[PDB]
Amino acid sequence: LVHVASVEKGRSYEDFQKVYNAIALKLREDDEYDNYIGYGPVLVRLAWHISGTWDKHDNTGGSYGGTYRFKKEFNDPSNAGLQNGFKFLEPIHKEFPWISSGDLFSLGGVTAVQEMQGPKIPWRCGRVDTPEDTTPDNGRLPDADKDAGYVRTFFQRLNMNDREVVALMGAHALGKTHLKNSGYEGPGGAANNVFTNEFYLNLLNEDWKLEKNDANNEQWDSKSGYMMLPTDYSLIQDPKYLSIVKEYANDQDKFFKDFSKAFEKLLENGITFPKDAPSPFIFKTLEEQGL
Ligand code: HEM
Ligand SMILES: Cc1ccnc(N)c1
Repeated sequence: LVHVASVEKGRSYEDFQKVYNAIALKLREDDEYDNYIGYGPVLVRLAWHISGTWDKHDNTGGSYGGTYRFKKEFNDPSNAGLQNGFKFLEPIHKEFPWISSGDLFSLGGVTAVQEMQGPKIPWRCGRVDTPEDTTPDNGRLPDADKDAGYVRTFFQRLNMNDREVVALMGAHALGKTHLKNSGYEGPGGAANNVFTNEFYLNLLNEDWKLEKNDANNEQWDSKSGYMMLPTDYSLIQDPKYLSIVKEYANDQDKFFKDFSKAFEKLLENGITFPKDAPSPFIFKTLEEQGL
């Protein structure tokens, strides 16, 4: 199974910048969502979950086909809550019907990171919608109740190595866990709609207490009112992961650089880009455009 990127016919950088801008303007407008967090975090999570179904062994799943639009995937228990992100993107898709679903969902994540003052994330177009029978079965996204060995093995299916895993997990500074979605509750830190290295600082510097929450699941809770999943906490239990956590806690610029690379890789897994495809796009923020 090969998925070759195919640019939406007649479209170029400036067209995709317009889609970026529409997402970014709506992010600005819809500032009350989830008790004033806004939609940035859920859009990042959506971009990751539509990509994280990939299996490197047979090229099933991945962002290419836009299959989250089909009920089997939309209704995956692992995706509970992401319907909010999908609904946010609906008016964007109506305004720009020419964009593919996978391009829209992945671009939502890029837009969110940049508009939350994160690093620039280069982004490539050309994902092509595939039919309902190409939708991956549920169960390919990761469990949260597990240890470092589970995390390492899981992410190897996505061709991610230790540095990429630790960098990607820094997105857990964003947003919050919701008991009704996942059986976990609380934020990872204070600045949960601005992209920073706070996840790593909090892992290292907070006083964490293992507790069983109201859904009967174990999570690590700090005196400051933050939480970590068991899979998050595993990053300071495993010696190799811990070394990288320290690096990113000490150097936000390095975290930004590594996150940008890993997130682009995640969003592009499974896609073959022809050697004459456009170079990756770097979208201007609204601020950079005076909008
Ligand atoms: C071992 C891997 C991971 C596990 C087990 C995991 C698990 C979870 C869980 C249980 C939630 C809470 C969902 C809810 O209750 O609404 C969550 C939220 C989130 N996840 Fe992860 N995650 C993983 C990796 C990632 C990665 C790689 C990214 C992106 C780079 C990511 C981005 C996010 C974001 C931004 C949220 C907040 C969403 C919101 O506020 O609505 N996660 N994750
Ligand atoms: C919001 C969030 C998600 C996952 N892990 C955390 N520590 C925080």
